[PDB]
Amino acid sequence: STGSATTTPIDSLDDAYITPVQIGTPAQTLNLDFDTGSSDLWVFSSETTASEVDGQTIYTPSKSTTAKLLSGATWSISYGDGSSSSGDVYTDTVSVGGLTVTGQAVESAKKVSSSFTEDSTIDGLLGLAFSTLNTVSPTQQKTFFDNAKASLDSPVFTADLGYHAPGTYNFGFIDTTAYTGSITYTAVSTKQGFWEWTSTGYAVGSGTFKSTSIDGIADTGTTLLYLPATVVSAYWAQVSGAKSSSSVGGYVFPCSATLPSFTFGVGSARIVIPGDYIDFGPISTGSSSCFGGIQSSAGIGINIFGDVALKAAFVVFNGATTPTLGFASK
Repeated sequence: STGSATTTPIDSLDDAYITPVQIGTPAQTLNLDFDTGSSDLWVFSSETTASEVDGQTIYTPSKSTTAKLLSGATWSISYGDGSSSSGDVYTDTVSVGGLTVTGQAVESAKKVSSSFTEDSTIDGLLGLAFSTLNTVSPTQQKTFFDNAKASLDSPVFTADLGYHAPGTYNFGFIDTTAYTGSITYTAVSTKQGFWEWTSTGYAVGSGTFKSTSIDGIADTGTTLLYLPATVVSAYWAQVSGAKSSSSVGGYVFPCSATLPSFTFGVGSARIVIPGDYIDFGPISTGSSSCFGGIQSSAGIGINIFGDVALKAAFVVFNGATTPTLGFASK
């Protein structure tokens, strides 16, 4: 089997992307944030504290003939950005782009933090990291991909995120028309539960590529590119007027600037992020100062190849017995 679904930016900055997901019988369609950096499929629901719901579409398990309550099970997650959510657990039929998993754990939120409430466009998350990170207790549950894997034509999914435009998540096949050149594959460590890999280096604009190992995670659920302070300083030093602002929370630059590209290595291959992808707009409405899309990972504890990096590539998440990642230009 296969599936194919369009993913759409939530706003004009590509802050996140939402993908329609069918849950239950009859289908209830919710728009979920596909997150390769976490492993819980959780939704706003009829159980979510009413005051914490503000415009989201909710899952109502009592209206689904296929919903089952997982007796006594609970879940609770905290994300790197400080957001959180928690609740109880159902299993139900879940379909993405024509691909159906029966008995998928659908984690129903009783509580969500303010950042989720405040974002009316995101009805929940669909985790695509390794199931070892799933937070269900007492017994951890499997991700949508882990459940679908054995049925897929090939044990893979691909992320093809757009810049200021829709893109595509495919399950079970590689669309050979969706990228230019060849896909370069690279090793993955699953030891921390992430799609963790080692980039072979970077370049800033037209500068000569520096060969150096950069360990990080491929994370569709993180907006920006977070890299070591050395690398990030080298990038912003090439932007007139750029500086790190502790009050703003990162590197800012004059909105009138022409940003250089940023290149990262995948083996001997190279992915070039155009300068425009690194512009995240005025720091506040009407400001001439803009927020940068490449920021330091110091204090995160891990480097994160988030949407800024991933949307410059066609990315293969290969869930074979020994997982790998593939990257192609597009």
